[PDB]
Amino acid sequence: GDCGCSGASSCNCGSGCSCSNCGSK
Repeated sequence: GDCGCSGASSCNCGSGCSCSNCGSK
């Protein structure tokens, strides 16, 4: 639920998150 993404509006979805910044490797 967003919580670690310093970008993507905090989109740390990790899984669903698409963009790389949204959740690097």
